[PDB]
This record gives sequence, C-alpha cells and structure tokens, in this order.
Amino acid sequence: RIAISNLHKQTTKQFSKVVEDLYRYVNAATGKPAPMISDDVYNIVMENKDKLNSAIVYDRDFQYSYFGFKTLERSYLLRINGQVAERPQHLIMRVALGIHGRDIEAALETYNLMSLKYFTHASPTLFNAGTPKPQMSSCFLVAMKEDSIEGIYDTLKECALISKTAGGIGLHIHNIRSTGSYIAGTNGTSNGLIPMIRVFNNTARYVDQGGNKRPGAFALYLEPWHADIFDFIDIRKNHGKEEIRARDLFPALWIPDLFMKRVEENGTWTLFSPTSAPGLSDCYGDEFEALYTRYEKEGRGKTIKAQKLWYSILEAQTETGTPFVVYKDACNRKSNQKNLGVIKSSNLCCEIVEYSAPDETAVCNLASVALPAFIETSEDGKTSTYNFKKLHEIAKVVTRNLNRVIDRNYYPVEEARKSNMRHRPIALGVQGLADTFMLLRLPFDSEEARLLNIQIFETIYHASMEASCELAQKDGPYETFQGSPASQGILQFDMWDQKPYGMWDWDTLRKDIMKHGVRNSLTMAPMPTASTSQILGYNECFEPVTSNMYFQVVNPYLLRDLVDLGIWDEGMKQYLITQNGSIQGLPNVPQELKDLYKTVWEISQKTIINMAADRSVYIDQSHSLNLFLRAPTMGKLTSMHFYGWKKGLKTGMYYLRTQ
Amino acid sequence: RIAISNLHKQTTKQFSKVVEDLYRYVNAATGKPAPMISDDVYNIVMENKDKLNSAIVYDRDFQYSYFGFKTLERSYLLRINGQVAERPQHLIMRVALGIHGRDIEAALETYNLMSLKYFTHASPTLFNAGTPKPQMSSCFLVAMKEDSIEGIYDTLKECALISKTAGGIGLHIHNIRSTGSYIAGTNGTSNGLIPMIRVFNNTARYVDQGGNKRPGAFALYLEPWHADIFDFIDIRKNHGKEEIRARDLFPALWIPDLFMKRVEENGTWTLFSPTSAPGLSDCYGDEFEALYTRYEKEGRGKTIKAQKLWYSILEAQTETGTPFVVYKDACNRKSNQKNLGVIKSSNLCCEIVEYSAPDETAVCNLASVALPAFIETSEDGKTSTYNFKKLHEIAKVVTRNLNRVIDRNYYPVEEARKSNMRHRPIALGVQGLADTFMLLRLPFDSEEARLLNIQIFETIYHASMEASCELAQKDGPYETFQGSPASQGILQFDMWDQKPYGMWDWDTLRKDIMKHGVRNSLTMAPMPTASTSQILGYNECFEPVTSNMYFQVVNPYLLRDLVDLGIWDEGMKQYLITQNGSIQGLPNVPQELKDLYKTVWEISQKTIINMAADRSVYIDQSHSLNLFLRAPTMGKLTSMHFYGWKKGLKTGMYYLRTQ
Ligand SMILES: Nc1ncnc2c1ncn2[C@@H]1O[C@@H](COP(=O)(O)OP(=O)(O)NP(=O)(O)O)[C@@H](O)[C@H]1O
Ligand SMILES: Nc1ncnc2c1ncn2[C@@H]1O[C@@H](COP(=O)(O)OP(=O)(O)NP(=O)(O)O)[C@@H](O)[C@H]1O
Ligand SMILES: Nc1ccn([C@@H]2O[C@H](COP(=O)(O)OP(=O)(O)O)[C@@H](O)[C@H]2O)c(=O)n1
Ligand SMILES: Nc1ccn([C@@H]2O[C@H](COP(=O)(O)OP(=O)(O)O)[C@@H](O)[C@H]2O)c(=O)n1
Ligand SMILES: [Mg+2]
Ligand SMILES: [Mg+2]
Repeated sequence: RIAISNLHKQTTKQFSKVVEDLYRYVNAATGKPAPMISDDVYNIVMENKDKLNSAIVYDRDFQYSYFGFKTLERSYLLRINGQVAERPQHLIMRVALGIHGRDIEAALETYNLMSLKYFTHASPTLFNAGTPKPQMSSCFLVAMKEDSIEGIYDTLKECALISKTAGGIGLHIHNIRSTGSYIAGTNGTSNGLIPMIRVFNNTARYVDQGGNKRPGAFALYLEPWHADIFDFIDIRKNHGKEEIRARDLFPALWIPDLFMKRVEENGTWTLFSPTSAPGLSDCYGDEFEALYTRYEKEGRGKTIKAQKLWYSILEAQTETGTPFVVYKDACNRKSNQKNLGVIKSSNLCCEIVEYSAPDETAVCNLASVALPAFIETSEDGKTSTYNFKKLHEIAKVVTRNLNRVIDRNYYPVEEARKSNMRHRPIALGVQGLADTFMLLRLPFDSEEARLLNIQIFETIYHASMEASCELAQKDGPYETFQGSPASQGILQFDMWDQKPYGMWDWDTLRKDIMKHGVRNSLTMAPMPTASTSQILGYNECFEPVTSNMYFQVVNPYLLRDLVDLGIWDEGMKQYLITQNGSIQGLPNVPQELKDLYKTVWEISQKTIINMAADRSVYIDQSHSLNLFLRAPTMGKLTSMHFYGWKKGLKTGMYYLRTQ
Repeated sequence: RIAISNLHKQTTKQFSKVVEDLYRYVNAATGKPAPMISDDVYNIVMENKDKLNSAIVYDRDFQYSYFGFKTLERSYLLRINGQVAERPQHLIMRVALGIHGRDIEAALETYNLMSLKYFTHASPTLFNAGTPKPQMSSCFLVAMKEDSIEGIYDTLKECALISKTAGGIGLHIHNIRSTGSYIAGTNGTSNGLIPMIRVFNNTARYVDQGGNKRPGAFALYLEPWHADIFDFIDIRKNHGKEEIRARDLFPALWIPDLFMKRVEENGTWTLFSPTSAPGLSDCYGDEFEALYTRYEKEGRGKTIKAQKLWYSILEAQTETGTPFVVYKDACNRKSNQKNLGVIKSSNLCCEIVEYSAPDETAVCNLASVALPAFIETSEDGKTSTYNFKKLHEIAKVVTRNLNRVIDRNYYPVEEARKSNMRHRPIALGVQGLADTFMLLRLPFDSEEARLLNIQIFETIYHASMEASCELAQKDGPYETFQGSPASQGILQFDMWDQKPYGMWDWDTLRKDIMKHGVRNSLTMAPMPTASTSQILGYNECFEPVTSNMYFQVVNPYLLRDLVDLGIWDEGMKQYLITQNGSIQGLPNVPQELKDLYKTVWEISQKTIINMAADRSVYIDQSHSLNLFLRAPTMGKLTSMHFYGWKKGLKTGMYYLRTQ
C-alpha cells in the first residue's frame, strides 16, 4: 500500500544506521541526551552490523494491512522529533536482540519467525525491548499490604510506580475493613471500601501509562462475602452520586463455590468485615466452608438472601458489563502454584492465575501465536490440513523467548523482581482462532471445530512443557518447584481428572519433568490480544467474529466467497451494513456460508463455554472468556454463570457485551 | 446555667473514679478493651488520688458561658457510649497530669491556673493529653521529598499518617516540575502541579482528622516564579472545570522581595520550571536575586508583566480570600533557625516559621494566654491597671508546659520526632486582646492601645526567653543552638534593628542566653485561637470584634454600658441587628462608646498593620494577620500588601474577608 512506501522514503534503510540515529538522540528542546537504545543492545549491533543488516528482508513490511500498519506508526515504532524513524523490520530486529542479547543465532530465528507473522510478543515487549528501561511485562498482581493507612498508602505507591510503565494491575482488597468498622485509638468509625477506592481511582488518572494516551486502569478483586459488596459491584454505573462511583477501575468478584450453591439452593448468604471474620481469604474449598459456616453460626456477620446479592450482580453486569467473574476454588484447586499458598486474585483481563502477597507481586510476560500461519494444503489435491508439527516447533521458540525476557526485564518494584525470579511464570496465548476455522471451512460450532480446538491447545501446552523442561536441564528448575503438582507428576488435565486427547506423548514428558523439573511454574494463559491481533491482521483471541463488517471494510474470507459465487452486487454491500455484519436471513447466500460466517451473537453461549471448558484442561492459568448476549434476561445470564461454573471453569466471565 | 448542672447530675464527681471508668472502658459492640487513659497517667492518679480529688474545685465549672460550655460537651470532654463522662475540671486535671507526669507540684499549678482561665492549651493537647496515643501538636511543616513519583507518594503517605491525628499541614511544593516539562525515559510530558494537587486533595477528603467531623485540610506553599502559578492561585474558585480546582486545600504564596519590587516598578516577571531553574527555593534575598536575574538573562524561562500576575492574585483573593501571603525573605532574614538552612514554607494558619526538609518535618505545640485575666483595679480608686508582673509569671508557666509536651508527645511520623527533639520549637500566643482594650476603655486605634500592645508582647517574649534559659541551665541548650542568632546575642527586635521598649531588663537576659543557651529555638507565634477562645469566652486572637452582635447574643461590655446610660430599649436591640453589630450612626450613643466599640470593618487597616508591625519585633515566628475590607478595590488591596511588605512583616495576609 501507499502508506508502507511513504515510510520507506522518510526513513533510513540500513538497520545499524537507524540504531545509531536512535542511540545518539538528544532532546533538542532540553539539551539532555535521550538515548532510545541501551548500551547492551547498541554494542551488540555494532559488533555484528554486517550479519544483522543483511538478514533484514524489507519485502515483509507488505505483510501488513492498512489498519495493521497504521497501528505500528501511531504508537509502536520509535520516533525522532515526532517523525517516525523505525521501519517495521527494524522494530522486530530490535525486539529480537532485546530478548536474546548475545545469542545472535536465536535472535535471527526469532526475527525470521516474527517478520513472517508466525507469532508476536505483547505490546510492552514491542515498546520496550532493546531500550534503556526495558519493562516488558503486561501483568501485575498486587496484594493489599495491610488493613492500615500505612498499608493502603504503601500499596498506593506501588500501583503508581507500576502504572508509570507498561502493563495493567490486578489488585485484591479482601482484607480492608468495611463501612462502620471499629478503629482503635479513635471514636471515629471506618468509611469502608468506596472512599478508599476513590483514592486508587485518582492515582489511576494521575499516573499516565508509559506516558501514553491510555486509560490507565486497575482491576480490583473482592469476595462476595465482604460487607461492602453492593456498592463495590456498582462502581461503574452511569448514574448515582459521583462520590460512590469509580469509573476508571474495574470490579472483579473472586467467588467461592459456596456462594453459588447457596444461590442455586435459594439459601442465605452472610456478610462480614474482615476484622470480624479473619482468615476467609486465606483458605478455600472445604476449609473455607468449615470456617465460613462457623462464623455464620457465631453471629459475627449480617445475613441476607443469597439471591438478593445475585440479582444485584446481574444488574451491574447488564448495565456495565462488569463485575468480572472468576471462581476462586477452581483457580486454587487447579494451580501449579498451590504449594506457595492461597491465590487471592486474577489480573486486569482475568487470565493470569498467580500467587501474590505483600512482599511478592506477581508478574507475567506475554506472547501469542498466530494460528492461521500453520494452515497448509500439504496433501496432494486442495483439501487443506493444519500442520501441528510446526505449531509444536514454534511454541517451543515462544517459551524460550519468554523465558529470556524474565532475566532481561526491568522491574518497576522490588516485590515484582522477588516474585518473578522465584516462580518464573510465563504466559503463551493465541490469536486468529476464528480465521483458522474459516480458512479450513469449519463452522465455529461444528464437531470438527471442537476437535481442532482441543488439538491446537494440546500441542501448545505440550510444546511449552517440553521447552521448559529442556530449559530446566540447562539452568535448574525454578526455586519453588519442590512440592508442586508438577513435581508430583500431576499436570493440568490431571487436575481436571481427564485423560489428554493423546496426540502427543505425555508419558515421556511427565517422566522427564519429575526427573529434571521445569523452568516455569506456569506457561499458558490465553489473553485478549486487543492491539497485537490488529497488527498481524487477525481476529482477536479465540472468540469468533463480532460482525462480518467492522471506513468499514468487509470480512476478507466472506468477500472472497461472495465473489466466487458471483453474487457480490450492491445488494450485498447494503444488506451487510443494514444487518451490521450478519449474513443470515439473506435470500441468495448458500447455507454453508451462513453456517461458516455466523457472528458471535448467533453462536450459542453453551457452545462457547463448551469450547472454553474443553481447551481449559491444557491451561496452566486461565482465559479471558468474553460473553455476548443478544436479548439479555436475568435467567438467561443466570444459566450461563452456573453452566460455566459447573463446567469447572476458572474465569466464568470477563466482559459481558449486549444487544 | 442549666447545662452545667445537668452535667454534674449525669456524671460521677470523684476524679479518681472517673479515671477508673475511662481507663477500664470496653467497646461493647466489639469486645475490645478501648482504654481512654494511658498506663502512665492511670498509675499516677491512683498513687495520688487523695491529693488530686481534693484539689479539684467544682465551682469553676461556672466560669464558662453557654456557647463556651457547649463547645466542651460537643467535642472536648471524653465520652463513654456517646454519653459524657468528663466534667470540665476532670478534662483540665487530665491535661495537667498528661503534661507534667510525676511533677504533681507543677500539675497542681497548671490545673489551678487553667481552671481559673489564665491560659489554655491548643485543641490537640485538650483532646489527647493523658490518653494512650497522645498527639498534642497542631502544626506540621512538610517538605515535598523529591520531584519524582516515589517522592510524591512518600510525601502523600506522610500527610495521610499526619492527618490521621490532630493538627494541620503546611506543605511546600516549589520543586515539582511544571506543566509540559521533560521526563526522562518516556515521550510523555509532565502534567504539572494541578493534577498532583488533586491527589493531595483526595487524600485530604479520605483521611478524617482524629476521626472528627472536620474539614481535613492542608495549606500548600509556592513561589510566584513557578510556571504553574496562575492555576495554583485559582485553586479555590467557585466556577470553572472541576478538574482544575481543589476546594479542600489552601494555596499560599511564598513571596520573595524581588516579586514586589518588580510589581512596584511595573517591570517584568519570569516564570520557570524548577528543573530549568534549580536552586531558587534554596536561597533568599541577595543570593536569590543574583541567581534569578542570571536565569532570566539566560532565556531559561517565560517572561510576562509582573502586574499581570499581581492582578490575577488580587482576583483570587477578592473572590476566595486566598492565596495567603507570606514574605519569604522577611521570614528567613529574621528567623533564629537560619543556621539550619533556608526556610521554605509556613503552616496552615501562616503563623509558624520553621525549617523543614525531606528528613525533618517541623512540628509545633501551641498554648495561648488570656489577656483579660491580668486586669485589676489595684491602685486605690477605680481606675483599672494591667498587671504585667502576673503576665510575666504566667508566660513562664506556659513555656515550661509546652517544653514538657515535646518530650511526652506521640509523633505520627519519624521526620517529626527527629525535627522536634533537635530544635524544640515552641509557640505561645494570646486571646482576648480586644476584650482587654474594651475593659480598660481603650479604642483599638488609640495611642494608649498602641502602647499596651507593645508592652504586652514585650513581656511575653521576655518571660518565655527567661523560662527557656532557666530550662537550658537544667537540661542543656537544644542541639542546634551553636551558630544561632541567639547564640551570638542577637534577639528578635535586633533583627528588626530596633531597641526594645525597655520595660524589662534585656541586658541581663542576653548575657545569660549567651552563657547557658536556651532550650527552645523559637517561642512565640500568635495563632488564630478559633475554638479555644470560644471555650474561655473571649474574642479571637488579637483582632478586634467583627461585630457587636454575633441565637444572637450582644457584646457583654457594650450591653453593660447601654444599660448604665439607661438607653437600652427595643430601639437598640433592632438597630443592632439592622446594622449587624455596628453602633456608629446611632443617634443616642455617646462618642466614647462609638470609638470604643468600633467594629473591625470600621478600624483602618493601616492601624491594624501598624500594630502587627509594632508587636512583630517580639515574635520569633510570625502571626496570622487576618485582613478585613469593607468596599474592596484592586488599588485598595494593593496598598495593604505593599504597606505591610514595607513594614517588614513576615505574614502579609492570612485570610481576606470582604463586605
Ligand atoms: N483517619 C482515618 N480516616 C479514615 N479511615 C481511617 C482512619 N484511620 C483508620 N481508618 C480505617 O481503618 C484503618 C485501619 O486502621 P490503621 O490506621 O491501620 O490502624 P489504627 O489506627 O492503629 N486502628 P486499628 O487498626 O483498629 O488498630 C484503615 O483500614 C481505614 O479504612
Ligand atoms: N507516568 C507519569 N504520569 C504523570 N506524571 C509523571 C509520570 N512520570 C513522571 N511524571 C512527572 O515527572 C515526575 C518526575 O519523574 P520521576 O518519576 O521522578 O523520574 P523519571 O521517571 O526517572 N524521569 P526524570 O525525573 O526526568 O529522570 C513527577 O514530577 C511527575 O510530575
Ligand atoms: N487496554 C489494555 C488492555 C490490556 N492491558 C494489559 O496488558 C495485557 C495484555 O493483554 P492484551 O491481550 O490486551 O495484549 P496487548 O494489548 O499487549 O496486545 C493485559 O492482560 C493487561 O494486563 C492494558 O494495560 N490495557
Ligand atoms: N480549623 C482548623 C484550625 C486550625 N487547625 C490547626 O490547628 C492549629 C491551631 O490554631 P487555632 O488558633 O485554630 O487553635 P485551636 O483550633 O487548636 O483552638 C492551627 O495553626 C492549624 O495548624 C486545624 O487543623 N483546623
Ligand atoms: Mg492499625
Ligand atoms: Mg526521576
């Protein structure tokens, strides 16, 4: 396209010369040298400039589309005086070196694979890899340090320092005393969560993310037994008094099984202040219900009808798409981190399931694989297959990549460095799942698509466990590996009490893990892929298309097919805008197409949850299950929560999107 | 009155039995023992119960008026289950022991004097003396730790921990980079003071003071050269966008002489970011003007017309009564703390002039003397005189009191304890100045009242320096006494280049100070006396009456006189409400009365400033000069600032009150 050509004109070609430009950069308005490459990476480039410059293939800048490329210019490529200095290949090459340091062999391998669009790293890595303050992490899981003004304000300092750089914040607050609680040393009473949430909201608005044009935003995690619960869930509502809302933060429920049983049973639910019911957040499952029932019998709390709370939550979600729902017990029963203690929250997108404490703030580095790039016709005729062997091969590269990032990362706070060097959690993901199904001509809700889902995820989990095992053989297991499920030979699907699909040799892998350990406590956590999917030009994530339309450019695979059937007139172009990206109830479109290009609003949510359930058994962590409802009703939303809850899911619902 | 009798009924009489009740107290709704007396004070009472209980004179509860007594019940006397448990004599006795510990001799002497209304301690002391967390201080002067997110958030933690208890905050911010400034490590630009002030505003609203029904509030200090100045002064304005205001905070200008010259000269004024003009706040006077003029010649800032800024400041004050005005150079040239470094702010009421730094947060303990209590007829006939000898005697008691508080104080933060144990500053003040003049039949603007003002303050400063000297002989001088003006024999009026009035022997005192030192770096800082003056039933401070009226109860001294002239009919009662507390232009009132009961709005502000000027030469620190304007104009307000500025005043203006 024109835009790519215009870049090639207004930019230097030689990579080493672009690295010089950037590294030598000086802020003209200030006189301060503002270098955009690190000493480490600069020196690496200059001692390998012939090898490097010649490896860059500039054709590959035409691998991107208009919406893809303009994302890169608008925010990703490095700038010298507002003007763009990096080419897409330069960004990628910088990222490759930034990850691999002196391993030029690996650097070239990452480069090739990235430039060919096999995979990509999360935005923080793209921004910061190769730069002086290389903060490459997306996820921070932060413990509320203690139920005190000192505790709260230390915690608040930590969130600001973290927000100063890339990456969002999951913050759990189950230990802050609710409204009206006693405070020793004064006749004053506690004001509870809301005024304190307003303070975190304010810090959110003040500290811009990486200096970006972002929404800076935290997700907050609370257990539905907390006496401040009704207000907490209403935090994003559009009306009411401004003093009781916090519109830049996201409420998330950390829900124990007992809450759900009691709702299903139409029973009673009791609410506590954590000062009156200590320990509730530091246990789960059976131990939680022993302790909760006891406090409930001891008059320590306020009982109401479970369904009163339930109904209130369903209101908040229908209006605002929040609170998110994550099942505390499913998260804890099935974490490879359970040997560390009780997991108390997830992250900003409900995918990370990691342990966190006042002195240990969980971190995660993210990368995603492009599923469509492993499709080939490779048979004979024209029937396309999916190359699972290249997928396995590539997911071992991404695992080794993300494992290097841990060591080369700048950590905003000491709690993060302590946490990551100990457990070394890692987070692989996917994009282009819908595209894959479409290219292989499989309706999202087919028995074939169902089988492909499982196979894809079985191979990614196996690959990652294998690479991580090979890494353990080189560097030793991670510090806390002794006593872990993995050390006892218990993998993820085992914690779901299921045999794996069996496309790979799990016996040999398990044997080796028990012998040598693994480098990473966790490996898999499919994330929302918001901006990175636009860069590669794929559908987000593992969801299906939201519409076939989306200055409005129609689905490429649908368009191809409408032209092939020679029915693409103006009648199609208008009925598509009219029905906003739906092709059902169109008189002249074949049934195979209507089944293939069903929009997410037309696929059943039981099918969506089934596939989440199915693939979930190969997920160390969790995944961001977005839910979509056409004509929403209380009962309709109720049976989705309970359905996924019974399916054993960790993340029951990320966002709820409507009409 | 009825109210005092009703207390004596619903309360135990024996002091030791009230201390038992309080100390043994248990929070019924919680089960936690919530003792309201300390171990220290409880044990003292029980080992002296006969001596103590018999010393209390319960007649003295009738020393208070209706508005006085109801202040005590509403917030001062200790409560057992919402019900009042303390009598006024019990509060006083608790305070006496809380200050003096085991010195029962001193305790009894303080008690008697306090119960007789010779003097009182500031509200924090009344609340907390004798209690487990005895935070007795009113004033905190806090340095902005550094121009960083870490700096800002440490500073913010400190203000919250301080606000958790009694006492207000003076916070200086001259070192935070202004809007649009460069930040290393990001393409992001600085947002400046306002968004950061919104964060401090929020913390102000969240942390209630002592758990009170207060306005929690900080005063912020800035130098008029700061590039963020125009917005800063408008922080309390009633209109505009909510995002640019901070209605719970008070802006205060720290003004260098050069700003005023340039305004008087109709010259230019240049504005800087502290990152572009480092050091401006860490110097004053001649050194400031050498450094400022240089940066101004070096193009580092933005020049505009001084009077543009001046006019903007006068708008803000006319509408909102703020910004306060304190003259930086007068404060620094004339501080006994100049050997410590450069003073960077005052406090919440513009009276404290103390040194503060990131590791040293200035604190001050306050007490005030009741001026009317030293009036006696003691001559022969009926002509009243003022007993200066009892005043001297009493001001030595208050100095010794406030000196004990320093050692028995609970400090909210380590920076405060370091600061106070080093310099031991102290702050005496006065109330009932207007009452004194009235009782002695002296118009506020008389040559007699002028002479009384000077004499009163000469004796308080002398007394305090004397007591502090006697204390130094017992315990040694304060740590930092070597190199101080006082160590070189230079007292306050010397720094104003003036001979003292000479009612006391300054030669002998100076001799002794140079020989033995003093215990306190500073002693005198007349404060606004808002609530304490209501308790004792006197006019605030050293200002004159705001009206003769104030369910509306007329001035006692005026009423007395209107009845004595037998002219007090209903015509008087209505013309007083009609003219709201003014007696001028009333046909049947003698001229001596009209001159005596002039309202503050009728006394000339040149006279007010003259008396501030006069007395100021005996003030270690500064005083809260409230200004009052009838029909305000730009020029009218201009000549007040310049008049007081030329008079050498430190605090040019606290609040500005209008029509
Ligand atoms: N001044 C205040 N304003 C508002 N909330 C407060 C205040 N002081 C305490 N709180 C609330 O109670 C706090 C816990 O008290 P904290 O300051 O940690 O210890 P404390 O004052 O020693 N009382 P306690 O924790 O009961 O021994 C936080 O959870 C706040 O929600
Ligand atoms: N993420 C951010 N959001 C808003 N303001 C910021 C941010 N980062 C820095 N600032 C502003 O600049 C800060 C000073 O930068 P700071 O965080 O102390 O050190 P730094 O990031 O290392 N850059 P520098 O101080 O220029 O070396 C504070 O004064 C803020 O006003
Ligand atoms: N709008 C967003 C989205 C995600 N994030 C954080 O960045 C992580 C990356 O998730 P993602 O799927 O959106 O990936 P990218 O936005 O990095 O391409 C999320 O898990 C959040 O922790 C954010 O800070 N702001
Ligand atoms: N409304 C007020 C007034 C003063 N203060 C602080 O308490 C100090 C006492 O000053 P003051 O003259 O008002 O005395 P009292 O209010 O303690 O009787 C002031 O200098 C401020 O530091 C406050 O916190 N809130
Ligand atoms: Mg506490
Ligand atoms: Mg810095």
